[PDB]
Amino acid sequence: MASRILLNNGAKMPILGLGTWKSPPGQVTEAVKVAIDVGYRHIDCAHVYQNENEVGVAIQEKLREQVVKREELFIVSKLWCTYHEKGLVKGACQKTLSDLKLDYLDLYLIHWPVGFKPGKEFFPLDESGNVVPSDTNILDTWAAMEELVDEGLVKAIGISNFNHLQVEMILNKPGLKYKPAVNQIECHPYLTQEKLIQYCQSKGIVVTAYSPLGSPDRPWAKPEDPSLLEDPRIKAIAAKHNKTTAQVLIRFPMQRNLVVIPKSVTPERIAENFKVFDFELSSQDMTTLLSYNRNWRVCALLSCTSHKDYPFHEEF
Ligand SMILES: NC(=O)c1ccc[n+]([C@@H]2O[C@H](COP(=O)([O-])OP(=O)(O)OC[C@H]3O[C@@H](n4cnc5c(N)ncnc54)[C@H](OP(=O)(O)O)[C@@H]3O)[C@@H](O)[C@H]2O)c1
Ligand SMILES: O=C(O)COc1cc(Cl)ccc1C(=O)NCc1cccc([N+](=O)[O-])c1
Repeated sequence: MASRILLNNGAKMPILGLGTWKSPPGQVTEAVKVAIDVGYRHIDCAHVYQNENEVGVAIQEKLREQVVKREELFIVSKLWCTYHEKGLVKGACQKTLSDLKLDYLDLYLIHWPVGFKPGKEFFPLDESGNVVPSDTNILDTWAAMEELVDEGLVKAIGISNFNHLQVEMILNKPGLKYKPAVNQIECHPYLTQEKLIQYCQSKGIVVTAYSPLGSPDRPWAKPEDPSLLEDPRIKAIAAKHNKTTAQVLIRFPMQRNLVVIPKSVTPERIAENFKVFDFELSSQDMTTLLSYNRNWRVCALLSCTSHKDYPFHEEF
């Protein structure tokens, strides 16, 4: 199976990348070094992950070591919610570039459709715990993202955690300059995203699946929560292929023509997770995994549910 997918800007995006949310700065440099050594060429980053400097250190080193050239890498980052105002977007992008020690990004995403009050805090809350919104809207933030392409800071722009009506808003914008190349969304057997994937793919937008292992390290996990990596039904599908459960969970979105971005900082797991181009899930396996859907979301904040642009009230 083809290692890259074609984007609307003519660039090719590797279908397997390394996630970096919750990769502590004291451990992520080594993770990225190892990932590049074992063949990862796509790295998913974000300013809010607070580790871009340490990602950038690893990239720089591997470039200087002659292991890879910049053109072979596909680096993604994301505009955080406190920077949706049109006047703040370029500075946010440039901070990410500076931290990553790069002169361009391959892809830059609006991280969430919701804008938050500008300031130092990533999640500005009022005294009663509601997020404080900003007076920003999706279309003006999009126009600011388009300027980043026109100035050469980023090669492609996209969105993340947008519902189909929010995607539609952008597509239907009068005077649109660039269509979104990607929508990065949560997707795994417990949240299979059939309707949103169908929508995006029909519109020429590539979908990236985040939290493909169910984000067991997410900081708001509850012990009763469903656990993909420990699901005995998925274990049994893995055993049949002499692969691990993680390997099955990464191959699954690949066979749906998705990009997938599993996270690890553990060197043996980083290597494990890349070894997914040597087997195929059967039709029955695919059907079985899709059948596990529960509409169960890792990533959703109760404190955001009143925001005008909260994405998850719509069915899709
Ligand atoms: N756009 C968005 O809003 C958004 C939201 C969430 C995630 N993302 C992106 O998607 C990436 C992936 O999602 P995620 O970080 O939520 O979680 P994930 O990739 O579903 O799961 C990562 C967890 O699985 C463990 N793990 C990794 N490989 C394993 C293996 N082979 N066997 C057993 N355990 C394994 C990791 O542990 P160790 O690391 O300790 O090895 C870590 O605890 C993120 O890092 C981020 O880049 C984007
Ligand atoms: O967002 C990610 O990539 C991963 O999740 C993170 C990461 C960090 Cl470093 C901190 C906090 C989160 C988190 O609560 N994300 C959920 C989220 C955020 C904003 C809005 C919403 N929302 O529901 O509108 C949800």
